[PDB]
Amino acid sequence: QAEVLHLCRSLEVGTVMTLFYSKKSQRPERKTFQVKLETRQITWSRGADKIEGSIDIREIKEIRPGKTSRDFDRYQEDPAFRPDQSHCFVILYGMEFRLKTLSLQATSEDEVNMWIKGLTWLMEDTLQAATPLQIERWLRKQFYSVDRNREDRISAKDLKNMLSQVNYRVPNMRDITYGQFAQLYRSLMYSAQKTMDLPFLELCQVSLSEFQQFLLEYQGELWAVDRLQVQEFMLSFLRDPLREIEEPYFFLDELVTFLFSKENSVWNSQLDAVCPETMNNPLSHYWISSSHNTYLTGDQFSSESSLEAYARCLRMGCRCIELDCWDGPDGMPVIYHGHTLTTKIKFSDVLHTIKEHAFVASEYPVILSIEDHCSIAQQRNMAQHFRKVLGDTLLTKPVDIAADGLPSPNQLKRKILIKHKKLAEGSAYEEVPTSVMYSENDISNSIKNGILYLEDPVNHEWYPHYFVLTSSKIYYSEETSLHSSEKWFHGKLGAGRDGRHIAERLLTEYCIETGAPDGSFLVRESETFVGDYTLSFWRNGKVQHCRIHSRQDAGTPKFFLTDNLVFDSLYDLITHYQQVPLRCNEFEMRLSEPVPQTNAHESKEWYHASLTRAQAEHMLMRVPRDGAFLVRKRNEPNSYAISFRAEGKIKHCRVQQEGQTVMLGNSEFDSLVDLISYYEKHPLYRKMKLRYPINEEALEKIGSGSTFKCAVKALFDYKAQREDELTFTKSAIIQNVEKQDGGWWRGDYGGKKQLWFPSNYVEEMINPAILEPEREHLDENSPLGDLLRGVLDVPACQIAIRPEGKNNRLFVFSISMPSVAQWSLDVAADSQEELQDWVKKIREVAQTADKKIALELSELVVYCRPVPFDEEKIGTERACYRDMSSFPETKAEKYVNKAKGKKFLQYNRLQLSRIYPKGQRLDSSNYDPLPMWICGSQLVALNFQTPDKPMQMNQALFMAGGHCGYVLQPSTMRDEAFDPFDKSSLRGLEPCVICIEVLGARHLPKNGRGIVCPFVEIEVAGAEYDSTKQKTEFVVDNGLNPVWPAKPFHFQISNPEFAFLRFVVYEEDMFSDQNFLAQATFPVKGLKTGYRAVPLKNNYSEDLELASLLIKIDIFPAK
Ligand SMILES: O=P(O)(O)O[C@@H]1[C@H](O)[C@H](O)[C@@H](OP(=O)(O)O)[C@H](OP(=O)(O)O)[C@H]1O
Ligand SMILES: [Ca+2]
Ligand SMILES: [Ca+2]
Repeated sequence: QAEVLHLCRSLEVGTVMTLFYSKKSQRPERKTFQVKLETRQITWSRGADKIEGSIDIREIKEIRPGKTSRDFDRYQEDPAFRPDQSHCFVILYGMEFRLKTLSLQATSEDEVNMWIKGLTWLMEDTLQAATPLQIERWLRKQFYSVDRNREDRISAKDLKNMLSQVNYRVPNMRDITYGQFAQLYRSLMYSAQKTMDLPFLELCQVSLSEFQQFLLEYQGELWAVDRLQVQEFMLSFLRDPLREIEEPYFFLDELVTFLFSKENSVWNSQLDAVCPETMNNPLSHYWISSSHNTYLTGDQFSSESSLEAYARCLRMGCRCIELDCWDGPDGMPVIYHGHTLTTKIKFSDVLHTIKEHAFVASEYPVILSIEDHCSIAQQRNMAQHFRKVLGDTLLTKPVDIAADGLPSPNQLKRKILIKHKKLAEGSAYEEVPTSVMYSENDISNSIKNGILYLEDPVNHEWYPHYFVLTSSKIYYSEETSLHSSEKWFHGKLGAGRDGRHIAERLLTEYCIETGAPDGSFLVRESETFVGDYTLSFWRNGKVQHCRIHSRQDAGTPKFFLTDNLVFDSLYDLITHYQQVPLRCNEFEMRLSEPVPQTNAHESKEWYHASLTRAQAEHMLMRVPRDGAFLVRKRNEPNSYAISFRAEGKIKHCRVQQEGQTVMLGNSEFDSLVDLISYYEKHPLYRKMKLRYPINEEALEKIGSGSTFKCAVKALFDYKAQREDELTFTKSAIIQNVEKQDGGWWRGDYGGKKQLWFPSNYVEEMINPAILEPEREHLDENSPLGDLLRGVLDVPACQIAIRPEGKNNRLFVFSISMPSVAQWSLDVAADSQEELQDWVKKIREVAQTADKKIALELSELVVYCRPVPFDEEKIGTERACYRDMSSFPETKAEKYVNKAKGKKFLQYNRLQLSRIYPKGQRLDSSNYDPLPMWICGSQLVALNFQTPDKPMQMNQALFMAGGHCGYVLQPSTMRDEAFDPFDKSSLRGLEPCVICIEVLGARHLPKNGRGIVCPFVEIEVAGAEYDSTKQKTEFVVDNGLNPVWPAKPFHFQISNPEFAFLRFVVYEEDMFSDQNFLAQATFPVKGLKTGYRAVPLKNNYSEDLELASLLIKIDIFPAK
């Protein structure tokens, strides 16, 4: 305890260490680091002072000693950066699958040791800190993020902006210190929610006998019949040692804050411990947390394989992980997804990662699913490395030779098992006996896979697409992954008094609307003295003007106010008079705030001062890509619209300007220019960013880039003026046209070949390949899955290499189709060798019109022996509990339906089944695990890197047991009558009736710049007969503390042993779409009753800071 207070006190002082950026362009550099205790952040002051970096300690997942990091690996042979493991350590932090890393280089080995032990305690105390203290640190984090920390007092509009950044919009405007800021927060959170229906509930206070009456009458906490128990419960909440030495008391607002806190969670934390009693059934009786292609960080085709993903999965409590082993460059296999562009990591590194992390989250057994493409020698090296590195951790022999069933999880604690094909006794080949020429159309069975490039027909940039060639088709995806600068210089505003009036308007509106100081100013070009300038500044509610003289005399420039000092640049003049007063119109004034320009949009490619809705729509409908956009002024003042194309249709939204800001819905920006720049970087509508500014120039040049056998149409007659020129008549189609800049193209017409003609005497015929493909009847299950954009029928295509490339791409081929004149796609590869490979294989596809296993590795396979699935062995003496079978999603669906589900249940009570996603989910999306689980499948393998609903259900299921990774399947479903498609199979199992009312929410996260308009979807997920969804209405412009109207919900669950209660918070955005904000999913068996908090998670299932709902939940039958 004293050691902890000593430790924390030392790091708030600090330490200096070198930083290895997770960015390549950057070169390592040093800074000082410290732990602001009042907020629990790791801040790194750049140099002993200014604060330039920060990490929230609550996001730290691992503090790892050594140089084990990607950053470190980027400089491991550079001798300038070959540090020492003793001097290096790594913080892994974040709330997504791919954790962020802080890779640091210290000097002492007790320096690193204190930090590591400091953060370890800090991490644990921050995470379990009582909620009033977490709120208190959040309030400080918001505070130390504006002008406060300096003046120690923030403005009143700083508050408006900070509140909007935390999802709260005050109706209209209404300096403050932290104590007053925290007072305002607590008062706002309570006032905004005093309307919630709370029968139990002018800052009154609730006492001990009152809180005890609550816990008992409403919360069903029977322990609270002991008063001293509640006493501590209330003191475990407040955590103020003052006010403690008297009877505990809550204020009303502290009671409401309690109702929202993790201390009031709907989730019974008693189910967070392992129940060792439930860990004694055969392995086949457990749901086992399982990962598919564990090495991958992203999609299945081109993402990075990472050691870090193994560590993340095992630390999320995953127990069955997957290794895809291929022959490596040095006799040691590599791991990556075969036949793709995913990066390769080394088998040896993976094993050490697995060793280091397999039992941090759980003592329970780990299963390595080994997809093996290695030669016999590399299989031997694997077998040798498994045995050496894992030692007694590896399972090498059965637990019970006379058993008739798999061993229990308890019997396999701290064991790692190998799942791998096994030789028949005395054979050199697996007894493999399944004959299936139903070759799945996926990237495994394709002819060639790769990334190739396609010119965008609108901006003429090359973009990468995934290409897949099969034996008859090419599938391609959607695209993959001086003074004039100064704010105070406004240039020429007008040519006469119009410019003076514009300057007076700009300066006046700025000063009035912002309460700007005297001396606020702008500079413009002089309307009266050419080459000179005019300074305008605010003084006594009036605008003052003075001439700034300019002289190019004797070579160098000379700027000066009349009768005043001479300066070399306009910047120097202004910078000087912002520090000491000028004299102007007999007045003394120091320049202060620069007046910003407000109409920078007026010269942008996308801006149209005069344009109707109908004209904008006609313009954008000429553009065959989504993200075509323009901004138009509207007929009413201070009003604009964005017009943009999405899903082949045109949409519009109004942008209103209110003073020095602009608004789009509730999203506030500084200017139209800043607004558009924001939505070029972030999506505006669904996943659509603003990409192409549409004006006359852009429209003219659309689809103009073809090269292969191009035709053009003569617009006029042309008589050859030289012997190398073509002669032709109006409307003539000139063929095979070679296009070049400089005004002259080359083509065939009238018998003459490749003669020159004027470029602007023709229009280029349309290349239909530039148009969007019809995507409505496109194959849902191509090798590309949901990423598919287009299909080409190879026998109807022709291919030709362009030897000179095009558009700064050296390696280009052209696909055409003889029966569709002028249809052509130009396609670039990254290398001449890649180009040659694609061309030869495509052309070959067109001209068509029609495993040994090392004993040393085999010996390590004790259980989890893969055999072809034999439905007829189910229930007979021929079923071997050591044999297992794997099921690709689509095959598994054939067994988890009404017809075969009960027999799949029978199989799974004795033997393991592994389910994994279909090959076509190249995007690493996940299938629904519940229909697999409810038929007793144990190894339901999901892409852990993907933040979708299947992974949210996975982490929810394994919440029972605290993510130990094994959950005992309930006895009712290991009954032989249990049928997931027949609730009559359950017999008289008591059902469960849930009544819920969503009362309010706090600290909801944002989805962009606006303020969310949230609604809550409540779901029960189990068998089909139990599954249903309900939702609340959305509330307007509030994520910080919304409350919802009355809408009582009822759910009835016939099988509460396989049932999940799921809460999803959505926002209704301005386009009437519904966007995920947060979620919490629970097994129904762990639900408490009463007025309960619902602590909210992100889509990766990480705890959000403070975010929660308050519900009223009643469960029947009564406990
Ligand atoms: O890596 P991909 O492309 O997703 O390929 C499938 C997937 O990874 C499965 O997890 C794997 O299951 P099993 O090892 O459990 O069988 C299967 O192996 P298989 O070809 O040996 O059946 C692979 O085909
Ligand atoms: Ca695999
Ligand atoms: Ca990791």
